[PDB]
Amino acid sequence: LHKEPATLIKAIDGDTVKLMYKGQPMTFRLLLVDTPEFNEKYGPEASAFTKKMVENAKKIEVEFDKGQRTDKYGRGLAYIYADGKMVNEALKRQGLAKVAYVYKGNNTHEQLLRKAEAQAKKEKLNIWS
Ligand SMILES: Cc1cn([C@H]2C[C@@H](OP(=O)(O)O)[C@H](COP(=O)(O)O)O2)c(=O)[nH]c1=O
Ligand SMILES: [Ca+2]
Repeated sequence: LHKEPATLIKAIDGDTVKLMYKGQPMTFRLLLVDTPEFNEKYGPEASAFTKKMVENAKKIEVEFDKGQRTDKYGRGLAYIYADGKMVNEALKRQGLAKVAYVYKGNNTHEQLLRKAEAQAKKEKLNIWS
């Protein structure tokens, strides 16, 4: 697994972000993550979290896993890093996402993100409160 560069076009919600990738606008869905919808409990906190993290980054990198790169809606499937920090993980860590949509072949960071989740779940952060 390697990082590829991209530039923010637009924050969307807690687990989607519109990015410029290899010259094309592409909506990315975050691997292994499920944030609440913007109108559920902690949805706006999730959107705000991802938004701030992508908006402040000097460098946004896209990292595909070893499986499918595009979902059935045409969304890129990737781990996204904001100045070297993984948005996917930080959401788990902050208690603003649950680990979800784990398909074998696209799961390199499962343990890591479940670790973050475990610690968020320990502290009773946000959705675990
Ligand atoms: C995260 C992820 C989502 N998806 C698809 C499955 C969709 O299920 P449905 O067929 O039930 O819509 C899901 C919805 O994600 P959202 O959480 O963005 O709504 O997006 C994948 O196919 N692979 C993935 O890795
Ligand atoms: Ca969601």
